[PDB]
Amino acid sequence: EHTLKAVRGSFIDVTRTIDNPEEIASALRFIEDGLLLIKQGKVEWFGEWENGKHQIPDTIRVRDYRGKLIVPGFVDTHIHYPQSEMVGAYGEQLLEWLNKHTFPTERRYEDLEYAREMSAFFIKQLLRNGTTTALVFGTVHPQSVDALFEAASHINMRMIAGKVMMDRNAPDYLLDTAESSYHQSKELIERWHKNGRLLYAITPRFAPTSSPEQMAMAQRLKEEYPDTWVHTHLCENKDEIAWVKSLYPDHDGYLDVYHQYGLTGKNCVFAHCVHLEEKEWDRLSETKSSIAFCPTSNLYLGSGLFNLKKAWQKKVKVGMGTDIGAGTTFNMLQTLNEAYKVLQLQGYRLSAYEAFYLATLGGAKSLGLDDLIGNFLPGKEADFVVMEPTATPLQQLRYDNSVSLVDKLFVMMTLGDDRSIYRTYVDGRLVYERN
Amino acid sequence: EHTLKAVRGSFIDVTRTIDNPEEIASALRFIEDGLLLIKQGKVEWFGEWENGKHQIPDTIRVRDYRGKLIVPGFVDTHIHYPQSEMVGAYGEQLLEWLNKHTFPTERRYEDLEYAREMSAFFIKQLLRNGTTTALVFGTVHPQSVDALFEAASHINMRMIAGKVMMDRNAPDYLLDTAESSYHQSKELIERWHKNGRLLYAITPRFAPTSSPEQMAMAQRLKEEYPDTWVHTHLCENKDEIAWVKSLYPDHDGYLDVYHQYGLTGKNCVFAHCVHLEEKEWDRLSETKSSIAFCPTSNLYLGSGLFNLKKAWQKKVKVGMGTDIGAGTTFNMLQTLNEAYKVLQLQGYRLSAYEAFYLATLGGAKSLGLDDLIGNFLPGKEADFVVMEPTATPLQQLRYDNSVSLVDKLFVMMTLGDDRSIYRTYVDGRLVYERN
Ligand SMILES: [Zn+2]
Ligand SMILES: [Zn+2]
Repeated sequence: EHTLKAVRGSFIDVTRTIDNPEEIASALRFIEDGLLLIKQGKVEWFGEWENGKHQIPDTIRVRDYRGKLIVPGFVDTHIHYPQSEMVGAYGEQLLEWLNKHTFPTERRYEDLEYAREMSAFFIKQLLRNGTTTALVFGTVHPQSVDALFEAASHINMRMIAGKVMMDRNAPDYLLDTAESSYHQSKELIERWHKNGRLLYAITPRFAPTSSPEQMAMAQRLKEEYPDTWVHTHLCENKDEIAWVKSLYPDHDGYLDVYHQYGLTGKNCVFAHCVHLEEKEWDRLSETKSSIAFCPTSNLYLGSGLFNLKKAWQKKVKVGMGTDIGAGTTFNMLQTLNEAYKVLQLQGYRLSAYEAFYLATLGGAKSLGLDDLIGNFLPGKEADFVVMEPTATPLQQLRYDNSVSLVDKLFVMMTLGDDRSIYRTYVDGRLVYERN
Repeated sequence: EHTLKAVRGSFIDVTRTIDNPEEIASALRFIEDGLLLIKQGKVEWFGEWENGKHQIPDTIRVRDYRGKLIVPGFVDTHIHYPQSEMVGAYGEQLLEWLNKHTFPTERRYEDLEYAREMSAFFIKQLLRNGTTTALVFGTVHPQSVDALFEAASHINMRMIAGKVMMDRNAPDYLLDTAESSYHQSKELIERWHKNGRLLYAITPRFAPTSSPEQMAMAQRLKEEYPDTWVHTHLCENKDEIAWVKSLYPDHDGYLDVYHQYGLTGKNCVFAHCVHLEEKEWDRLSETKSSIAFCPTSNLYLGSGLFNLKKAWQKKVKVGMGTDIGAGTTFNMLQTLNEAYKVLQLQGYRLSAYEAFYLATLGGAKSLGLDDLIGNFLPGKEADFVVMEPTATPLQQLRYDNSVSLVDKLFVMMTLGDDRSIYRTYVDGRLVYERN
């Protein structure tokens, strides 16, 4: 409420949002001997230790993380809460993956005791990997979303989540109705939206599993609550696209289904977007919609390769998602490593600065939270990660041989996993410690 | 005379080599309550605990690894010893990667104290990841191959290694001559080939960096020592293939340069093989040559996707390699994870049985050592790894949630790292235990 916290160490952040990756080098900030002052869970002062140490009264001990690297909390823009335990070994693609693996897994989260246990486990996985803000697919059952929101509220986490809307083309145990989906999402909105740092997303799974009536209910919810988020899947798989064209033949493609139902615009986030024509690229760019780039699940399911270069050209906001469930890791560093491989296959060179930006401030911007999180600017919420770049013998050996900042970022990205995460602070408090 | 060791736990191995990945299930033996008796570094007896417990003498206590999974030691068919510390810039490709990072890194190994230190480090990395047999690229300098062989012989490891032969198209500090290369490789063969379990490989880096004179010297070495190995790189990158076509215009492509110099045949291993014509597939298959599949470096360098399906159709032996240096991990589980993604991109489903097979007995077969290692058949050399498939909370959850054995192998493949390696035995001796 009024007590100060002081953290010294080496910091990396990006001081402003940009519009081309070539700009990132001029917005990146690295302070080897830096100092972060925290009050009321927000950044109070940040800069060089020699310019700010006078502000620390003799009554306070500084959290001394010298030798570590302190970065803003990672931002995961697409992840499924009720899918941590999922294993899909039989090399299925998207639709068979949904019927064989996704739905039976999410069925176990109808139990509220199981949902309660797994919500704590899910949040701990996030913190364990340095993710402090995520845009989260929930369940179809509203009480499991209640459990997830309660677990996140325990630590005053900034999280966007919502109930999945799906009333057709899925097993009976995982279906709602248009009317029930409207009313349950409305109850969750009134209970959790802008409850502390929590935020609600109107979350239809995708167009195949929602009737026109349910799509209208999602449109109605967005009109009644214009400051909520929208979150859905878009053009992940070609068979999915053909299925959509078969189910909505009178619309001008896949994205046009969401557009006609008023589900495009700012803070509307579309996961995957692997197979877009120009109609849809330009629509996303004019409506200022966001994309959740999920390279790992794209690879595992053989969906394809996301065109990050065309996203930069079209001025579309892109953030990174793990798509846990189909993806296998909660870790943002490994996600960026897989993105690097995906882009190398397209001849696109992903710089370390660009990867770091997409992991932090770029993801926050894609979620419309860049005024709240993403760097160490005074006034930002104090979500950050203390990383140990020497946490593994090979990682330490390659870090001991890196002198430049790009070398350090590249080593962190290519060799990093959960062991690289030494401590995680959320709302200015230590909420995870690797020990 | 000699004494026994008893190892109890859960075991899995493949009991014979196959030629179609569909037969692997028929040859996969899983013993849930099993006993492995070791004498003189070899499998004395293997089978069900109740069928063999009577053979355990009163003088020895059994090593009880119940709750773990015991597998044959992993076989790494292409790895570069003097490259563990290499940190590369982002986005650069094979030939520029070679000239900017690979050669200056390998230059530091002229110092023999540094070579000794890194030889110990390299062996430690192999052991802690469960690799008990590797086909290893050495240096151009004979002293570093001496250091590597000394480290491997200290623990009586079975390792194939050799001095790099390269006399052109590289900085002067990393070049030999045809005559010096022949004589240095002959001295290393005379000192180390069949010294204990050690084996020598005639190792020209690739055709671009070897003159016709040096290629003739390598041919001569292979003719004088027909039981040595041959190990080189082949059709990794399209620019590399075009370079080879310039430097040997009178040969019918890349593989034919090696073939005309009599360097194809049994125990000849060609790394990468990403861009093969159908001529070259048939030539590899008729000469019974082997391929080292390295998915991680293929993806980092934008090389392409190895066609494992055509390798099975053409009946060419394939093993897995890390290309440590360009690759970022010593770990075979992660290597198979990357292979799974590469094959998903090609529409090929890599089975858990197939991945496990290529990691153990299939790899030994590609190296021509399947009569000595690769499973728990009586008489085989006792190189094995005790694995902890539940080594992290997420691994434990996904392993519990798996019902079939292929699901458990898949969990290990997608989530496993060095933390999965609990114990490593080489030559019937415990040589690594996780701290
Ligand atoms: Zn998803
Ligand atoms: Zn190599």
